[PDB]
Order: sequence, then structure tokens, then C-alpha cells
Amino acid sequence: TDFSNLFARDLLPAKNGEEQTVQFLLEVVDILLNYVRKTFDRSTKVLDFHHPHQLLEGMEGFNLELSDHPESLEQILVDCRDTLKYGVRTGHPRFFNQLSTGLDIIGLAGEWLTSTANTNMFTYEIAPVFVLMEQITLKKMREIVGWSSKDGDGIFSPGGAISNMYSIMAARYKYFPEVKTKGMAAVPKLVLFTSEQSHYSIKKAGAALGFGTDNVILIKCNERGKIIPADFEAKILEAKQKGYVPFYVNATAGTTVYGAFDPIQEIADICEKYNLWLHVDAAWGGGLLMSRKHRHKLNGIERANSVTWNPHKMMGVLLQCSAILVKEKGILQGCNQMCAGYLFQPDKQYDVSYDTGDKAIQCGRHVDIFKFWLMWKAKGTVGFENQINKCLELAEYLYAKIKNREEFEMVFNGEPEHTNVCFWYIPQSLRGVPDSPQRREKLHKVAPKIKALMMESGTTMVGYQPQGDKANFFRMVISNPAATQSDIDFLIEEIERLGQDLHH
Amino acid sequence: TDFSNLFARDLLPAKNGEEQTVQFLLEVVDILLNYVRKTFDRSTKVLDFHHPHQLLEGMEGFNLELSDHPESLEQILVDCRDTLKYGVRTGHPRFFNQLSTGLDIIGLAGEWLTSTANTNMFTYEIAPVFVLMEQITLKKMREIVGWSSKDGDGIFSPGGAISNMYSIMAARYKYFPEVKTKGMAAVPKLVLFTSEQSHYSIKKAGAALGFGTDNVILIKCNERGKIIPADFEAKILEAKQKGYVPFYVNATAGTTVYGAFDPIQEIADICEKYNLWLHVDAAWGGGLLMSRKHRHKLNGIERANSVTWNPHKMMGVLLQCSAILVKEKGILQGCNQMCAGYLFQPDKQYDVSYDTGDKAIQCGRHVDIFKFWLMWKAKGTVGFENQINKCLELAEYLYAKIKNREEFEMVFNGEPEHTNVCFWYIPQSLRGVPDSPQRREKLHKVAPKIKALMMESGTTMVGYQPQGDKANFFRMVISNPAATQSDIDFLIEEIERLGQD
Repeated sequence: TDFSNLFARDLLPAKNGEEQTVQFLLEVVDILLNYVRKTFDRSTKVLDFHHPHQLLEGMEGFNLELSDHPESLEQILVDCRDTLKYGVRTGHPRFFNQLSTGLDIIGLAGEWLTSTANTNMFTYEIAPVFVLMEQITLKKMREIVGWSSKDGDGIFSPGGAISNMYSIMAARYKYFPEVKTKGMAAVPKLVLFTSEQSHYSIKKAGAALGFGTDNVILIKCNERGKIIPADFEAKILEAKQKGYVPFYVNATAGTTVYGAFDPIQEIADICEKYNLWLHVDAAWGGGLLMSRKHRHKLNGIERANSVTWNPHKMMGVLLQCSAILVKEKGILQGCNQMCAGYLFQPDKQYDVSYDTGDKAIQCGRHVDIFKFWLMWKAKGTVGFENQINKCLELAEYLYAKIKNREEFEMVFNGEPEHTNVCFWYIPQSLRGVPDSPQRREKLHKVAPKIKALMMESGTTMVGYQPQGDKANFFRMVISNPAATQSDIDFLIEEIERLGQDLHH
Repeated sequence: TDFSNLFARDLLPAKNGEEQTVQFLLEVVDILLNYVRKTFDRSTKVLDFHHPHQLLEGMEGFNLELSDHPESLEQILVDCRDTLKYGVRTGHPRFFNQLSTGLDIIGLAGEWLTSTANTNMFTYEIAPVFVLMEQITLKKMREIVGWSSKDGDGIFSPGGAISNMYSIMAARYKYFPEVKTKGMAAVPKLVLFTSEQSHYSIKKAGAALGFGTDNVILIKCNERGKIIPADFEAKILEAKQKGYVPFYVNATAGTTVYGAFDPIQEIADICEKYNLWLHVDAAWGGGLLMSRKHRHKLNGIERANSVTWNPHKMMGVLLQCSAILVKEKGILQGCNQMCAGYLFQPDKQYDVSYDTGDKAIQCGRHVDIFKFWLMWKAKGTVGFENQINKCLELAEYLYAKIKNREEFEMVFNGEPEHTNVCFWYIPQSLRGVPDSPQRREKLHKVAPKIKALMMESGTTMVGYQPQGDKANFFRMVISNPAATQSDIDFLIEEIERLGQD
């Protein structure tokens, strides 16, 4: 009869709704604090798995349907509790399913404040502090990349896929600025280059931006999943022999599956020779720039024309936090500006070059900076460094543990460059067969079955995927500071235990 | 002591940091609660304005610079307090600067939960509840638009600008699917049509997607800022006469400045006749679909092939909340899919049609659904309706108040269709008049001066802008349920006060 007789219409801005608003929000916070507590407790399941149809039918009875009339605030609080009950705990020490794992407390605080501030990034006028924080943070990132203060630009975007899109748009504007007014049909045939094992967002941007996927050329990778530079130069020559114009390459920089690093320095030499825009996709591998021990894997990045870097991956900033960094200033502005009305707006009393909105592809833009800035203040560069180092350390631990075991087979020959560890579990019946197309078809079914059993028990989660002619394999990854040695020991033992229950 | 010698490294996941984690977060919440309290208090300033260099060149105990070593949690709490101190209160009853104004308490709660859940929208695997909420909500939105309850399509996007971009991509794939593989050079000179007063995101997507801005054709508007269908038809004929290929029109649907509504039904007739994709940009005007009294302004929308609708504007959902709705299912999937790795994954144990990420242009995608879904549960459709109705009511009040005053001049002849009220403050010197390029040069300087004085005093904020040949004018807008009639009285009196100063 308290919250069960109260409605949202009775809260602020409703006259003198202050105390009840405070009490409601404190009741919400209480629910979230309990969830935060349980996230770091290993007795808690990673997830209570339900098929889509189970939750759609009233489970139980959590009602997802919408209606004409309001529910009570008590029912709203119940809906909050149930939503968290049936979701996946992405902060759990034993959640290894994605590249982004864990729950940073400072990041969480930063997020809660950002939501309270509730503003757009497009002008200094309504986001003065956040605009300056972005400027400070972006330049710091460019310094870490190895670029000089002489030049530099950048913006945060809604995901690294869109950061990658930015780089291609910027590269096309630098070389063929007439595309903006006249379109793709008014310039020569432009061709892009990316690794066979690079992220699909390159092809996606290729299609979206009017290049066509036929004109996104995949470069051959060696055994370790790295671009072979000789193939890159050969593809360039092949393109211009038929009258096409090579203008852009994407180097990764920490691939999504292998965690491989493309040889940036060799690629840069070829780019300098043929005048190609060099983009480095460090969405995943960019975290390693924070480590003195590991940053050498990105050597040559200082020669890139642009860099994609996702703090929301390795640095464990909360979703989303993705930057595109561009060496030369003015390219993003020139490429994207429409000088509308109305929003920018040259006769403001302040320097309108702080209205960053017109160099974006977005109009309205969510504030992603505060959570990241605050975390950097709370940790220091050394904080990120130590965190990244231990993640990579326990990835080495994992690799060494399974490296020479009969139960496991490594997908490729080579030490992992990132926290990615790619392996098959080999069931007893398959050990020493040997390798055959019939063996691969049976092996293919092993990973999805084990994953199904993982999700049913809710003990752990890890991703599986095929690649090229390889059958489904586990891609283990570590980015969660909550993950410990015993959590890795647990996972290994769990996969083995579940590999002995393939008969359901 | 307390937090003076505690650090982030001592909090969870650190072994014994549970008690200090809870206490820290409760101290953060306390700061946010005080800010929420003050947001709805009219004694509080909307903003304490500072030039960028003023904030950069040191504020007391507040360093923006980053360093190698951590600050104490006490200093972190101070940084939070200072950040909010020097920002703009977008929830303030007297904040009228943008189309998105106000602070919804349920929306705020929803946001806090979403951040705690911290997940991606791309698969049912890691976002089971949120994926279903999105499916339920999108179909409800399609029903409100007037489309079928079965099938249909849509997705939430990071802004209405990108929702607009989706619609052009979808139309292009529907009409010219060869572009995806061959590029734009395989189908020379495709053109897009949009109003002269439509949102710049159409031109922006035109440039980005390879059409060229030359091939984004602007349609003439009448006195009231509406597309002249006449005109629309004439430009189509002109375009195909020179060999170009029309395929797409954008109708708005609630324009950013005038708040005008394009005549969708007449445009739809022309689209049906010439086989053009009809997109309705209801980013701003879409909130009016929730009102039985006002939804008629969007009559014909049921005939659209796609609709952009931003709950984060009129419905007052916290940024960002934007949907693209597509009548025909499978277009977004066909247009956008890359069928990678990873993730998708076709051989999962659950129905993989519930993995929706491959029809997006994004890979990773922020959960924008919960805050919106929760607000809808908390308010009901009737809740949104009553809220929308009062905002439009006090926009009528404003219009009537200044309509026949010597101090004010209306930018165009006609009653506002939305909450947008466009007017000049005319100082004594320019009464009256006559209209000339010489006079417009003087009037242009008025609005920016008053705005500068507004921001200095921090009493209120309202936008100003030019359009075509018109000098800078004020564009008042109302979307904040906290705004009252007395706040409208205050703003008007404040404009007049600042007007001769």
C-alpha cells in the first residue's frame, strides 16, 4: 500500500514529489547494489538460461507486454528485479563469452552520473565539461599512439564498426573530396584492402558507403593469422594494372578470433610507397598500448593516418566507448560538415570549433566520455597497465596449461599475441584417428554441444566459431580483472567434464 | 580519512572491497540525488556559463588532465560534484534550448539498471530480456503507426540521423540490390528527394552513402514550411528527363525549426504513381502519434515504407532512443548482413532468428530499450498522451501571448503544428520597418545578443537560428513536463527585459 499505491505521474516534476522520488530511486539503487554484490560471487550462476518462447509466455509471471494504463511503482520495482534475474551477468569472473567482460565500479558510477546529466555531445553550449574532457582524452590517446602534437583529430562514435566507417570516409575525402558533392559514380574505381581475418565492419562499411563489397579486397594471412605484406603489395599492383585506384588499407591490430597483430611497419612502408591511407583497427588490441611490456605489438601505429580504439573492450570501460583517431586535423570536419541552421551556428559568443557535432556522422550523440575519463582518473595509466598485464599473464597461463595435453588441440601453431586462446576439445573417441574430413565433421559438433551444456548449467560461458576450413573451436579471451587463475582452472575442468556428457 | 586514502584498486573485484564498493556507490548516488532535487527547483540556474578557455585554465580543485597515477576516491567524488556543477541542467523547467528537454525519473532508473546490466544488443545469447523487449516495443510502435500487427521490421539506432541513414540504405537495397556488391558506380545518378526544411541528416547520408549532395534534391516549401507536392512531382519529372533515377522521398513529419508537417497523404499518392520509396522522418513529430487529439497531423504515415521515430525527443526518453521502422521485413537483413564468424553462429541451441545484430549497421550496440520499455510500463500509453497534450497546450498559450504584440514578430503566417514557436524580438529601433537587406543585417544581431545575456544570467535557454533569407530568430520549443505556464510567462518577460539591454 506504499509504492503499490504510487505511480510515476506522482514523482518529480509533480509538485513536491521530491521525497518520494528520492525514495523510489534509492529502492532502485538497492536492487542494483544487490546485483553488483552477487556479480563478484562465484556461487552465483552466470545465467539462468531460457529459450525465447519460455520468457515470451510469462516466466513467471514476468509480463513484457505493454498497455494503455500505468503500473504501480511497486510493480515497476518488481520489473527491475525480474529483468536482472533473467539476464546474463557480464561482470561474472567466469563470463568469457565476449571481448568486453567485467563490471568496473568507477565506470558504473560514471555511467550513473552521465544519465543524470542527460545531454548531447554536439555543442559546447549544452555539454561544456564533457566536450573539454573529450578533447583532453583524445589528445592523450594520440600521444599514446605515438603521434606528435603538431596535428591531430578524433571523435567518439557508437561502436568500433562505426569508427572503422569513419576512417574509410575520411580516407575517401582526403583523396577524392569531390565524392561529397558528386557521388561515387563521379570518381575512379576505389578499392580498399583488409585482412582475411579482419573485422567484418570493413566489408559492411564498403557496402554501405557505395564502394561495393567486390572492391573490398582481402589480404592473405599466414599461419599465425597475420597479413602477408607481399600479398598486400601484389594486390595493389593488380588493382592499378586494371585501372582501379588503391587508396586505403586496414591493419589489425588484434584480430577478433586469433588476437593476431598485422605487421604495421611493413604495411606502412608499402603504404608510403604507393600513397595509401593506413588505418589501424586497434578496437581489441588498443588496450595493449597502455602496457610498456606489450605495446611493441603495435609498433608502426605512429605512422597510421587513423586508428580505431575501443576502451570498452580491453580497458573495460562500460559499453559503449569507441574512438576514431585521425592524424591530420580538418579531414573529419571537411568530410562531414553540413553547416546546418540552426545547430552550428557561427555567431555564438564562444569559439564554435568546440561545437564538434558537424564532423560527426551522427547528429545527437550520447556522452561516452565521462565514464572513461573518470576511470582514467581513478586508475591512472599505471592502473590500466597493471590490469592489462595480468589479463595477458593469465592468458599465457591458460595457453601453457593446455598446450601439451591430449584432451586439447591448438587451432594454430604460435604463442597468442593477445588474450585470445583458440583451441578444440578432443573427445576420447577422436584422440588419434587421425585428421580426416570425416573427423572434422564430427569435431565441428563438439563445441556447440559443450556450449549448450555450459549455458544450461550456467557455470560459465565461452564463445565458439569456425574459421576458413577449420571446424568450430573455442576462442577463450580474458579482459575481466575479476577473472583469476582458479577461474581459468575451473573453465578447463568444466570443458573437460562437459566433454564427457556429449550424449546430452 | 574516509575516502581520502581509498583507491579504485581497493574496490570490487578486489577480495575484501565489498563494503567500500557499496559505500562509494552510495556516496555517488547521494551526489546525483542532490542534483536531481535541484533540477526541479526554479531558484537553481540553468547553467553557470564559462568560455572553454575559462574552464580549461584551472577550476578550483578540479583538474581535467590525466596522469600515470590514481587519484583517491575522495578526489573522484569531488570530480563528480564539479562535473555536475559546471554542466547544463537539461531537466530544468526553463531549459528550452533543444528538442530533447527534461529528466524522466523512470527513464533515469532504467538507465541506471541498463548500465549495471552492461551488455550488447547483438544476440539473444547475452541480452535475452532486452531482445524480447525490443521486439515487443517495435511491433507496438508499428501498430501505432498504423501498419499490420503481423510481420514488419525495425531496429533501434544510435540517433535519428542514423535511423534516416538506415531508411536510405534499405530503399537502395530494395530497388538496386546490386549496389551492395558492385558499388554506386553500377547504377549511375540515383537521386533522393527531401524538403528544403527537412533535417540535414538526409544530405549527410546522401554524401556518406555515395550519392553526392548534388543528387539530394530539395523540394520547395510553402509559407507554413510544408512540402509543396507540386513541385515534388515537377522535380521528379525534371530528374528523369535529364536521365536521373528517382527512388526515394523523405517527408517530415515535424520539422526541427517550424515544427511543420509535410502532407504525407498527397506525397504518398505521388509515390504510388511513380513507384518511390516513402520515408517519414517523425524523429520530432512521432511523439504526437501517442495523442488521439494530435495524431491526425501524421495522417498517411500508414502508407510509408519506413519511419524514423525518436522516443528521446517528445516522449522524453533519455538520450539516446531512436527507432527505424520498416514496413517490409527482410530488407534490413538483406541489406546489412555479412554472416560472419562469430556470432552467428547458425548452430546454436536456441532459435537464431532472435539474434538481430546482422541487420544493423553497427556491430556492438548499446541497450536503449529498457529505459523506454520501463517508462511505457510506468506511464502507459495514456501517460505519454496526457504529457504530450499539455506541452502542445502551453505552446498554443505562448503563440497566443505574443501573436499580436509590438515587441514580437512571427516568422511565418500560420498556427504552430507542433510545440515550435518561431519569432523575432523587435527592438524599438526596428519598428517598423521596412524589410530590406539593410534591416536584416541589424535584426540578425538581436537574437544572439539576447541569448548571450540569457546564458550569462543562467535564468533560461532558448535556441536562435536563421533560415533561407530570414535573419536569426528565436525558436521556442516545449517537450519538458516540468515546464509550466508561468515558465512561459517568465521566458517571454525575460526576452523583453534583455531586449532593451
